[PDB]
This record gives sequence, structure tokens and C-alpha cells, in this order.
Amino acid sequence: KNPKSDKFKVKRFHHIEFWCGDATNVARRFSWGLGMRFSAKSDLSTGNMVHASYLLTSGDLRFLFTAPYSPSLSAGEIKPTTTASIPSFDHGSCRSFFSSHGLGVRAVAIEVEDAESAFSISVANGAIPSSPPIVLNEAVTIAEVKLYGDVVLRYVSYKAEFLPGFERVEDASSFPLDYGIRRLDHAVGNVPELGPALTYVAGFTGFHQFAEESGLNSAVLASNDEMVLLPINEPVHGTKRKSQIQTYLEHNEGAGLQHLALMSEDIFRTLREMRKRSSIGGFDFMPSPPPTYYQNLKKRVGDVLSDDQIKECEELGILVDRDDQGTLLQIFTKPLGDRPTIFIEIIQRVGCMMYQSGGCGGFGKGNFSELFKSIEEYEK
Amino acid sequence: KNPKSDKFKVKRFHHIEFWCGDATNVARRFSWGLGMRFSAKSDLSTGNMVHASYLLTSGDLRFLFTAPYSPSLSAGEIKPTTTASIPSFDHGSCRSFFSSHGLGVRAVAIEVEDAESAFSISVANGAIPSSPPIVLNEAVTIAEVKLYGDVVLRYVSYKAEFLPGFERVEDASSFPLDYGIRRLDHAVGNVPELGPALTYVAGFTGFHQFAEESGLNSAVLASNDEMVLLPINEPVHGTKRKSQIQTYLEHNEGAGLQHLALMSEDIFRTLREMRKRSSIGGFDFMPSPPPTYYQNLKKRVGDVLSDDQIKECEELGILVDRDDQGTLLQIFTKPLGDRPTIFIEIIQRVGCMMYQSGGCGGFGKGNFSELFKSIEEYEK
Ligand SMILES: Cc1[nH]n(C)c(=O)c1C(=O)c1ccc2c(c1C)c(=O)n(-c1cccc(Cl)c1)c(=O)n2C
Ligand SMILES: Cc1[nH]n(C)c(=O)c1C(=O)c1ccc2c(c1C)c(=O)n(-c1cccc(Cl)c1)c(=O)n2C
Ligand SMILES: [Co+2]
Ligand SMILES: [Co+2]
Repeated sequence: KNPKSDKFKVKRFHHIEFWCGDATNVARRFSWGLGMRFSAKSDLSTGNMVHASYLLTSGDLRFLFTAPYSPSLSAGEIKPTTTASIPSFDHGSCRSFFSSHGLGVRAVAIEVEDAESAFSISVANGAIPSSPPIVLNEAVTIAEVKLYGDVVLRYVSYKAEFLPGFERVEDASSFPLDYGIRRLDHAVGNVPELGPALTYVAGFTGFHQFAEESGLNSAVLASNDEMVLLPINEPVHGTKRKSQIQTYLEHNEGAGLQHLALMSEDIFRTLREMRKRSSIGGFDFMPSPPPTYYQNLKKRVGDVLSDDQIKECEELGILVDRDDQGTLLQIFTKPLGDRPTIFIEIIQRVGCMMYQSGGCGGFGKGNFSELFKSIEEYEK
Repeated sequence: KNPKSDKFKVKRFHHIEFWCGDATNVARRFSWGLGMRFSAKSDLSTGNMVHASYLLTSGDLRFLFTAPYSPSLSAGEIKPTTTASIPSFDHGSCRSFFSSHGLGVRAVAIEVEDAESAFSISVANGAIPSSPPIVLNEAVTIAEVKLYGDVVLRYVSYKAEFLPGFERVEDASSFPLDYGIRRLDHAVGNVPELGPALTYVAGFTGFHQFAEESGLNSAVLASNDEMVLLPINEPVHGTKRKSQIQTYLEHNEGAGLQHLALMSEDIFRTLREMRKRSSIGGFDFMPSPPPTYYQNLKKRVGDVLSDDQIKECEELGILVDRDDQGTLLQIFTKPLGDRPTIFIEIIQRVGCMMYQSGGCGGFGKGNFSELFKSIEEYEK
């Protein structure tokens, strides 16, 4: 059941912004590891004396990497005279964020019809303001409210390339890497208490609950057409194995973004290309399930994937789960940085054709049971 | 003239430690960009609750990348009970360093016969102590004194693999990259005033002055056998073109390490391999000199390099200079991170065979004149 209760018109995920200590090195690592092209920049070479911001793109996916310069470069500036291309940026907030959380997502940005009204309505409905709406070059409006922890939900709206003050990256330095990643499917937060976090976010957006041993309780908030998907986890305490949500909260110094799920148009190509690079600058993947997991795959998805396509899942370590409407292929990276906090999920969904409807196949919660079962079966 | 006045027995460069906000991403970038293998780690997986440290190696070159965890993980510890593998590490110092300077070198480590006596004699001779000698697992002694800015000179000595508490990296995750880099040739600091910096460092080490429009005055301090080379720059003000040393000091928030020069055993292979990766996660190089620079190369190094070997310098953008004793091939990367501060130089020296003596061919200061001359000749 979809009540379609969005309090303002939401379009799609627009971008994700990481707050870094050095944007250059994080961006170059991610680009090689994920096959994302350098698309735009705002930094000293573009007159930005405040922050270095580098945009990576793959399909519709936009990863932004931002780090502060010395405050001394911009000490004469005031907000009316700022050279920052992102007016919500603040040296002190960025340094506090990074020293507290390490590398992670500061902003989940969604595109809306009107960022001013989205901000106004959100705040009128309980959203904690973070940065008021600001009109960039009379062309783009940007505004921010608190989402969870120190993560903001960023509203972006266009009257009619990324943001004003960003320059398109020179073709010589913009190598057309592409491993098949095309868009952000969902972005997941970890919080100490799921209830109040759900009530807050659904309260100011009008997002609805998406119809869906693991150490977590979760729920998914969704926009009207269910293309903007914001799941939220809390830990389950007292268990035999320490909740990974709790471990996240400890090492992250509290709530924050847990994983980004990136849709691939060809998850086999993506995983082949990412795994080729795992030990030469890219990303590592979680240990593969035992082969009994794949011997059990014929029984439950044998009508969707061929024996060959299942074998290909086995060499790449891909997981498979199934809704009543679709099928889910997924795999998880190891954490993106020093701390056991943020990681990435690569995903491909099959089914639910009308275009494909959002969340087709679910989010893989059935893979907890299948892995536990598989584990003890490999032992046997 | 070499007075051989070292006040304690110095061996070779041992390692360089970068202080980072996320050691993982910087290390993975550098590994791919420079062709250095992941050799050892000290982090959560090895019981270090204080800092994440990753060691990259190429030949004898050792790059260490370190970042702090949340202080909360180690809040119950005291120095006697520390789980830090590098006892000089301090969360507050590392965060202050990185927020002030951005990504850069914290420690220039040299191996000495006895790090305790090196520390004692240095301090008795004016060195500002940074971290007293500490004996690690009765096997390695480490001690630190201030070098310039917030950079320390780290003394390491072994009674008899990197440091205790570091683990050798698993072969599966340790890909044997190698682009020909073999050792650190020299490490260069920028300071506001050369005189007092020279007097201080030569004062506590006994290092001697190495017999050698650009915006800099410099001098090189050298150990007895001139394998440890520590040049120091100050800016020249008032010039037409703003001194790059001054620009460094402004963006770095003061004195610090300007460049690391890495010796290659095959600079053509190294540059081919690095340039292949410049736009896919590696390092960029400074704009190549005009072809008139290479048409002028026959006249001055035509007895050392063949027409072919000179042509190969032209496609790779390599610079060439010459002493009265040897010849210098060199090239410079763009800055390693967000700020126009630290960069890397790749170098190969030919001549001065006895083994090769240190600093053979000099450091390339004649390439300022050759570039200015070449520039106006390309205009003509
Ligand atoms: C469950 C879930 N709900 N929503 C909204 C989602 O997006 C989402 C997923 O994406 C998802 C699905 C299945 C998962 C995992 C995740 C994150 C996961 O992290 N782990 C895991 C892996 C290694 C170590 C540990 Cl402790 C745990 C799993 O075993 N399975 C099976
Ligand atoms: C001079 C020097 N003394 N000592 C101890 C050394 O190690 C060392 C060198 O390594 C060295 C040598 C030649 C150089 C440069 C360097 C760093 C250099 O940075 N630039 C440069 C390049 C781009 C922009 C600007 Cl402004 C300047 C040059 O043009 N030349 C020619
Ligand atoms: Co997910
Ligand atoms: Co040099």
C-alpha cells in the first residue's frame, strides 16, 4: 500500500557528498575503484578559496568529494562575498564532522521541484533546519535539513552543469571509466533508536513505509513513486554475535550513513571490473558465501537465472534474494575507509516492469536466513 | 669538501610517514599511482585501537600512511597500556597537523646505530625534543626531534619486520606492483628563513653543507656518506613571478616538507607506468618543457644519452641536468593532494661510480636557466 503522501514534489536522488580530509585522494581512489569519471570541479583553479570539491559520475550516479582549505585563504570573506560554490559549507563543521566520524557521507541530495518550498514545508513539519534555501546564480536553489546524526538531506531544484561555480573537467584529465554503475538505488542510515528516527523523517517528508539473528531492526521510507528510498537501521542488542549496527555506532561516534546501494545495468561486468582492481587501489568485497549457498540457488531462483548465470554468481560472490514481485542480485564491499562504518552495495534488480518500479525484489533481508542455513550446511 | 662531522652514526633513509585523515584511501591511491606494494599494517585487525597505519614499499622506499581512530576506542588506555604501535602518535597532534596542513609528511625517518644516543646527542646539541626514545618489544628504538614546522626527524635503530606490532600483509591483498622506484634520494623542506633553519638542523646532527629567478634560496644538508640528503628552501620575495616557496608557506600554514625525491632504477619505465595511470587514479605531472628544451639537450648531454634516449626523455617530459661529476634525470608531479604544497620528484642519477656516490649530478637547479631559455626560444 502506497498512500502517496509526499508533502512536496520529489524527483530522484541527485548526488551524495562525502566530507573528506583530502578530497583529491579519496576521489581518485573511488574513481578507479568504482569506474566513475571525473566530471566537474570547484577548487582553487576555479576561484573557490574555501573548499575543494570534485564530482565523479557514472550513469546518473553523482559522488561529490569535498574537503576544506586553510581558513586563512578565505579569512577576508563573508557569506555575501564567499567564493564557496556550496554555500552551506563551513570549515568548522567539516573538520568537526571528519574528526568525529572519519570519511563518510555528509549529504544525501535529492532533486525536488522547488527547494525553497521543500525546505519551508519540511521545517514547518518538524525538520531541523541545517542551511536555509540559497539561490545560486538565479539558476539553482539548494537547502538542507537534518536527516540523522550529522547527515543532512539536501534539497536541490533547478529553474531549467552540476552546480554554478563548478567547471566541467578537461577531457585530457577526464578518462571515460565505466564499470556499469548507473544510479543510486538507496541510502541507508544507522541510528540508536529506529522509532524516533522514522517518526522524524517520515514526519517532515511525508515519505511512507515501503512494503517489504541479523542484529538489526529496519524500515524503509519511500517517496511517492518509490524511487527515493531511505532505509534506517537500529541495532538488536543481547544477541550472540555483536550487532554490526552497534559496532557502526561505536566507531562512527553515533548515527550516520551506513551504506550506499548503487544499481548496475550489468552486475556481472561491474563485479568483474571492481574485483580486478581490489588489490590495486580499488575496493574489497565481503567474504563469499559457501558453495552450498549456490547449490541452494537452483531451488529458489532457478526460474529466473540459468545454471550458467548462477555459476557466474558463484565466482563473483554475488548474493540473490527474491520478493513476490522481483529478484535481487547484491554484493557488499568492505568498509570504504579506515573505520568499520560506511560501505557500498552493488545491486541489480530484475522484474517489476511496467520502466522498472522501485525496490523491485526488496533489499535482501532473506539473505540472512539463506547464509546462516548455507553456513551450517557447508559444515555438514 | 666533506668534513664528515655527523654527531652520531647515521645509516640510510628508513621511511616517510604521512599523516592523513583516512589512511586507507591515501594509501590505496599512492600504491596504484607509484607502484608500491602493501607490505605491513597496524590497525584494528592487529589490536591497534589508536591509529590506522599502512606501509607501502617499493625497493627500499617505505611510505607509511597513518590516521587516527575515534579517541573513544582507546579512552581507557594510558601510555603504559597503549595499543598504539607507534608510541609517539597522539590523536590531538595528528588532527591538528592535518587540519592545519592537509595531507603531508609528519616524519622523515632515518635509521641510525642507536636511536637513544642519537636523540640524546641531538637534544644536547639544540634539537627540540618531540618524543623521547622508546624501546619497542626490546627490539627497536624510536625517537623524534623537531625538524621544521610540524615535521619531525625520526630516529630508528634495530638491535638486530617494519616495527613491532605491524603485521605482514596477506599475499592475496598484497599485489606485487612495481614501476621501478627503489629508494628515497632526498627530502626537501620549505621554511620562511633558510639561515636559522640550516643552523638549527646542522647544529644538532652535524650534517654538512653539500657542495652544489627560481624564487628560492636553498642549501643541502648531508650525512657523512651523503646518502641522507635534507635540502631546505626559503622564498625569494619581490620577484616578477610569485615564489612557489611562498605559495607553499601560505597554503601549508607555514613550514613543512615540500618534495620527496624517489630514485628509480629505470626512470623511463617509471614514467611510462605512472603516466599511464595519471587519469585513472594515479599522479599527474607538471607541464612538459617546450620541444626546444630537447633540441637543446644534444648540445649539453649528447655524450651521456643517445639521440634515442633523448627522444624518450621528450615523450615522457623528463628533465636533464648535469654536475661536474654526474648527470641528473628528473621530473615533478603535480601536488599530491588538495593543496599546492607537497609533490613528488622522480629521479635517476648516472655517474659517480666507485656503488654510486650520493647526490651524483646535483639536484637540477640548472634546469631553471634551461627552462627559461627554452621558453623564450619556443616563442622565437
Ligand atoms: C538488510 C537490508 N535492509 N535494507 C534496507 C538494506 O539495504 C539491506 C541490505 O542492503 C543488506 C541485505 C542483506 C545483508 C546485508 C545488507 C546490508 C549485510 O550487511 N550483511 C552482512 C554482511 C557482512 C557482515 C554482516 Cl554483520 C552483515 C548480510 O549478511 N546480509 C545478508
Ligand atoms: C631546485 C632544487 N633544489 N633542491 C635541493 C632540489 O631537490 C631541487 C629540485 O628537486 C628541483 C629542481 C629543479 C626544479 C624544481 C625542483 C623542485 C621545480 O620545482 N621547478 C618548478 C616546477 C614547476 C613550477 C615551479 Cl614554480 C617550479 C622547476 O622549474 N625546476 C627546474
Ligand atoms: Co541495501
Ligand atoms: Co629535488
